[PDB]
This record gives sequence, C-alpha cells and structure tokens, in this order.
Amino acid sequence: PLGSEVYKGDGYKVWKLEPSLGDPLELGRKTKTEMNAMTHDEFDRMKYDKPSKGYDKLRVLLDLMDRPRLGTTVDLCAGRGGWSELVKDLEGPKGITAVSLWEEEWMADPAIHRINANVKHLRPWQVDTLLFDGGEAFKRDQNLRKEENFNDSLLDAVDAWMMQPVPPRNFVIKIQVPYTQKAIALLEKWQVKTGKGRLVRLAGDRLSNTVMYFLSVRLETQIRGRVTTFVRELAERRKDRSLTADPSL
Ligand SMILES: C[S@@+](CC[C@H](N)C(=O)[O-])C[C@H]1O[C@@H](n2cnc3c(N)ncnc32)[C@H](O)[C@@H]1O
Repeated sequence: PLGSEVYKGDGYKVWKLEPSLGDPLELGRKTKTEMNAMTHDEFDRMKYDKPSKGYDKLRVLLDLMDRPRLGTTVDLCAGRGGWSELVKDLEGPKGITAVSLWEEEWMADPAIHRINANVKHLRPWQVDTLLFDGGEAFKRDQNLRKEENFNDSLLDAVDAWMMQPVPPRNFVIKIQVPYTQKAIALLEKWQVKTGKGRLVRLAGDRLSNTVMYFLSVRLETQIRGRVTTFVRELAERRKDRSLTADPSL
C-alpha cells in the first residue's frame, strides 16, 4: 500500500521522459526548422489574479519539489515578478531579491527587494534557493545557432551560481534550449556538483517552445537521452496538432 506517496507522482504535472537513442542537437534543430516553416494556421493551431502566468507554473514546480522551505532566495530574470510574488505569498517578502532588466514593469509586491541589473554582470552569492527564468525564443528568420548561443550564454551566467562552494539547496532553472551540447553538459555538471537534479517538461506548456526546467529533486540522470525523447516526442506532437488530418474516413 504505497499510500500518500501516490500523490507525489508526476500525473498531470510533467511529461514522462525515459531516455532514448538519438542526437538531441540534430532533432532539436530539425523540429525548429520545421516550426519556422509552418504556415500561420499551422503555427497558431500548435501554439494553443497574479502578476503573471509564471506564478502558477512555479507553484506546479515547487509542488513537484515537495513544497520545500525556500529561505533566502534570488529570482534571476524576475521580469514582472510572478515567481517572486509566489515566494512572497509562501514565506513573506524579506528573503527575496529579484534581479531583472527593467525599462517589463514590476507587477508584484513592491516591498520585494529588486536589483535592476544584467544577470550576466552580477557576481553570484550564497543563497538557500536559486530561481532562474531567463531565456528567449528567437524569431523564425534567425539563424538557429543564434538562439542556441544566446541561451547558452545565459545558462553560463547561472553556472557561476551553481558552482560556488555552498550551492543552492533548492533550485528552479528554466532551460530554454535544452538540446545544445552546452546545456546538456552544464546540467550534468550541476548534477555532479549538487548530487541533485531532474530535468522536467511541464504538462500544458506551449508546443511552440522547447522549455524545460531543472529542479533540485532527487537525481535523475541520463539527461541527454531524456532530452532526445523530449525533442522527438515534441516534434511528433507538433506534426499532429499542425495537421489538418484529411478524411479519408
Ligand atoms: C520570461 S520573464 C520571467 C517571468 C517571471 N519569472 C514571472 O513569473 O513573471 C524573463 C525576464 O528576464 C529579463 N531578462 C532577459 N535577459 C536578461 C538578462 N541578461 N539579465 C537580466 N534580465 C534579463 C527579461 O526582461 C524578461 O522580463
């Protein structure tokens, strides 16, 4: 009788990702290329109070993490502040520092301490909890290596926060483009560094992006093959939601 433990299953929260064979970089570029070619109708079919929608997403992710106590928290790329606001509701505003580039308007509690800075600039420091929600999708006319390099360059800024002597006990790190060699290598290094970490895909996320999150739950390894499975499955779902199945029936 597994009892209450059943309630911490993945259920409707995240995709099931078992590892599979393949090159994730090549599959990711292939489905991105097909997404850039999609017609207006195809793309639209496939693409579908609180300070933002980030509030509920972080609530899902923290529930997966078994509702940990957060303590001193840095929210990197806080934007409008949905994540920071959820941390405020959970534990008060005193432990949060929001970091973002504003000029996005802050839509969360103004008692929350804010630093108007480029997260690539700040020297890291020691926190109980690290949140990172940076990441940008590029437009369909951009060379693919542009988007990959830009988001790799953001994750490299997170790398200094993860690799410090006392790493964050809790972390929630958005991975905009998880199939680059640098993202996969960074996640493996963070798993070795912390002894923790699982890369998840939220259920209900838009098929029009490849966002995953790295969470400080019990270790789940073979990240490369799980990204491979994620990208292949994402590609098939994009196929099906973009057609327009002809009957034929
Ligand atoms: C998608 S928002 C995150 C939303 C937020 N977590 C919420 O719940 O509302 C990411 C924000 O990071 C900011 N950003 C992008 N690059 C940045 C950088 N290099 N340094 C600091 N902020 C950055 C953008 O302005 C954007 O508003």
